[PDB]
Amino acid sequence: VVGGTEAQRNSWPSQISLQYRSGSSWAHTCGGTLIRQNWVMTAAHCVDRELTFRVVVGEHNLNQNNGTEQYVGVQKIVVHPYWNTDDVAAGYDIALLRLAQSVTLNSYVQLGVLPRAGTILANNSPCYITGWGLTRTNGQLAQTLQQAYLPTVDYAICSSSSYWGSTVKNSMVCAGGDGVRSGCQGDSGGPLHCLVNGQYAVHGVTSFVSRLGCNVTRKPTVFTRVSAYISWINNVIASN
Ligand SMILES: *C(=O)[C@@H](CC)[C@@H](CNS(=O)(=O)c1ccc([N+](=O)[O-])cc1)C(=O)O
Ligand SMILES: [Ca+2]
Repeated sequence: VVGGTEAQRNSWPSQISLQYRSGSSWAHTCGGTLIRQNWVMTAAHCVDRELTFRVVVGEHNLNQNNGTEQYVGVQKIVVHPYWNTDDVAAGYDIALLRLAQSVTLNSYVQLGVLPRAGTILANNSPCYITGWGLTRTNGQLAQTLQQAYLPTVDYAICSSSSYWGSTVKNSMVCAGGDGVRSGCQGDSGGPLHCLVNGQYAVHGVTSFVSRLGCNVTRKPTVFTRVSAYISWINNVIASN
């Protein structure tokens, strides 16, 4: 997250860290949202590489023991069947991870609330992106979980020529684009939390930023619109 602030430890209990085995250790690669005690929602592009993955729930500082983490392997990966790694702009950037063990819920570990199917937010709706992604374009991951206020940019504006044009689809949510705050590499897969009727709900799965940089004016961070995939998500969890 560029232009973020450190999140309080219990603000976003559904945020997870998706990591891959790196020799003797594990490295953060993407965020995710815990949606069942044994299921995580993340971006399909986060699991394009054939790596060994684990999920960390109750994480706050990637480089220190927080005394709250639970570590679980990934037992199954279900990517949306229409995902294509060479066309992120086509959409379908979503995947569900079945965990090897069910995690235990507490103030640091909770299920993310998902919007009702079809819900579309009005332009400029209040949302926060969270994650450990780079803190600057071409920078380094954050140590502590970061959050940034990114108001939505509706489809008509976001798909306009000076913003993202045809690259943005109605199955995506755009948020931010102020040139200061944004998602960045490593935030992909995590949640976009938006306040609707007094409750934060995960409306987006972080998907992409401009190739020009993370925080680019009129290139808001782009997320898979969760409310477009409620049936798909329920079908996968019921069939697995
Ligand atoms: C996500 O982090 C976005 C920026 C919000 C970037 C791409 N995702 S990534 O850099 O985390 C990533 C993760 C995993 C793979 N892979 O497994 O192939 C690839 C990229 C972005 O849009 O640059
Ligand atoms: Ca930690």
